[PDB]
This record gives sequence, structure tokens and C-alpha cells, in this order.
Amino acid sequence: ETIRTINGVCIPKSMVPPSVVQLAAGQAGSFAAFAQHSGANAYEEFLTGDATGSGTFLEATGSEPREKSMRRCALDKVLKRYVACGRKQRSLHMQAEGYMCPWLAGAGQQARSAVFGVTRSRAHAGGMEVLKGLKRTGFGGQSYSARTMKNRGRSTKKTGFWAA
RNA sequence: UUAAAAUAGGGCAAGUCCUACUCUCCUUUACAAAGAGAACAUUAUGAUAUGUAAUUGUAUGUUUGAUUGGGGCAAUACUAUAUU
Ligand SMILES: [Mg+2]
Ligand SMILES: [Mg+2]
Repeated sequence: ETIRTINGVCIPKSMVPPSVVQLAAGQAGSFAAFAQHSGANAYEEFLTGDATGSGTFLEATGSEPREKSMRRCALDKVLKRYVACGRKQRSLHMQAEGYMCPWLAGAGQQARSAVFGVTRSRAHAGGMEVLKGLKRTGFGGQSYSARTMKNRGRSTKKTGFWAA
């Protein structure tokens, strides 16, 4: 809705330049980047794409020379894939146990107390608590946060760039 | 002699769809290595090290050829005797 600053004053949408909007949507691991990938407005984006293009069902149309040869398209595909390093987008994954049912134990937020026989656990709460020894033990499995390790995801060094 | 891309020449198992397998990429609770740290023994309750002590962890490797199975062989030969 209305964007409020630190002081609490409102900023109109005309004041925000488009470079900032592309910045928020470009920030990985955010809702804006996820909304761009999965569709910010499915009904609105479909009609927008349908109008800007030739048509939803129209194919190989002529507007009111010679087409590109197959030997050219093959050469253009090689120069795009192996020289310009242009790749296609991939999918984003989601927890299946939580996506199917949000109010189960696979999603988390269990209101039960697993530890029995203590009186301090019921008082200690909060989103961030104190855990002793995480620097040497970790959560278990994956412990580093994002953008910590090298050559992760599409930037793998096992199969090269074009393999992704 | 001049000018034209019609053919030859100048690289091409290609394009779309469906199915299946794999690679890649994510997850850790088990497999091997892990460069990080610990704890312990020894001299001191003050420092440098060596270990036969390491059962902790995070990136890395692997994780669908089961014949490494199943059969058969089963002391009391030979000549006789009795029993169920
Ligand atoms: Mg590990
Ligand atoms: Mg692994």
C-alpha cells in the first residue's frame, strides 16, 4: 500500500525510480524475486503478455525477403550457448511436506513442549534464542547461510557453464 | 566482354511433441575422506610438543551387476542277525 519511511512519512510511487524496483525484484531470497519468478499477478500478467504479443493462439503470422536458414539458426544457437553464455531459467523448489498442509508438524511451529521435566523452557521463548556451541556443531547438515560457499547452484564447476 | 544468385560450390544425423534414463542442483539420519576444532595420557596448575587419545563437525566422494546364493554329498566298509 502506502510506503512509509523511517520517520513515518509517505512516499508516492512516482518518487521511486524504476532502477530501485528492478533492484528489489533482483535481490535473491526475497518475496519480490519470488513474486517475479512465480508471477506477481497471474490474471494481470497474462492479459498484459497477450496484448503485447501477436496473440495467444496466433502462430507464424505476417504483419499487415527470406526467413533465417536452419544453418544460420544452428550457428546462432552455438554462438549464444557456448560464446555469449546465454542460458535458460530453471525452477525454484519448495518444501513438499509444508506446501501440501501448512498446519502439520512438517511445516514447523509446533506449540507442544518436547522436553518434559523442566520449568525454564516454558518461559524461554522468542524467534531468536541462545544456543551454545553452534560454531563447532552447527544445525546439522546445511549450516552456512546464502552466498557463503563458492560454486553453488548454476555456478558449478563440475560440468561447465552450458550444462547448468 | 559486361551484369545477375537459378543450379553446383562454400560445415550440419536438424526443428517440434511424448516417453525413459542420467548429469546438474538441493536435503542429512546411516558410507569413506574432511584441511576445523575439542577432550584424554605425560611434565606445570602457565604458555610452544609427542601420542597407541580422537567415536565432534561444514562444503568432498559414493549410495540399483548379490552365484559371497541355492542344491547334492551325511562315519559304522563286508558277511549276517532282530526289531518296530
Ligand atoms: Mg559432511
Ligand atoms: Mg554430498
